[PDB]
Amino acid sequence: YKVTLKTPSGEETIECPEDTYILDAAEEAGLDLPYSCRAGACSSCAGKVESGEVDQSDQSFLDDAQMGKGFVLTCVAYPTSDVTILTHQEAALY
Amino acid sequence: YKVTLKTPSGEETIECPEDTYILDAAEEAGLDLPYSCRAGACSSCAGKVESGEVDQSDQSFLDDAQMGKGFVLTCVAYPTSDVTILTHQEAALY
Ligand code: FES
Ligand code: FES
Repeated sequence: YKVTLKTPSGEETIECPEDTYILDAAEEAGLDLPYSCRAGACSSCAGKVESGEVDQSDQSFLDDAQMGKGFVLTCVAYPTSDVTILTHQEAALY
Repeated sequence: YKVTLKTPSGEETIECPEDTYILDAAEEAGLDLPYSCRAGACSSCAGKVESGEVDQSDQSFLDDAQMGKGFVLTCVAYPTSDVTILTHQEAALY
């Protein structure tokens, strides 16, 4: 799928298979998106989904309210469609 | 030295030896601060020094203007005094 990342330094477009995490695809495309635990247990890789859908079932930090609002932990999220994500949204959680 | 980190989720205080990078000390203290390259070549770990001094000689992403304004790449920065850093300042560079 095509993933459109709206990052502080600009928009980036990458290709990410349905069985690859968004963060992993971004790294393979030469981007340096933020992370820490890479295990769905913090909010360092948090973004916000603006279009499309993700599957982030292994995450455990976000509550249902936050996911409901579009928050995504990019280290454990697969795209299930083309997706637009606003990156660097950890602060928006607090 | 004592490092005061002003993070989205609150203030944290950690101890960081003069020969340990701020990010490494933070991780040892159980914090999950953002990073990517861990090599001073991106801005994912960027913060802003509000008090004290750091040595970040191995960094290579920030220009002298940015460092002049207090920006720090925490993955390759040593404290040379007690330091207060505002974390998650990558967006402030762009
Ligand atoms: S890096 Fe910790 S949840 Fe993604
Ligand atoms: S993580 Fe890339 S400069 Fe620190």
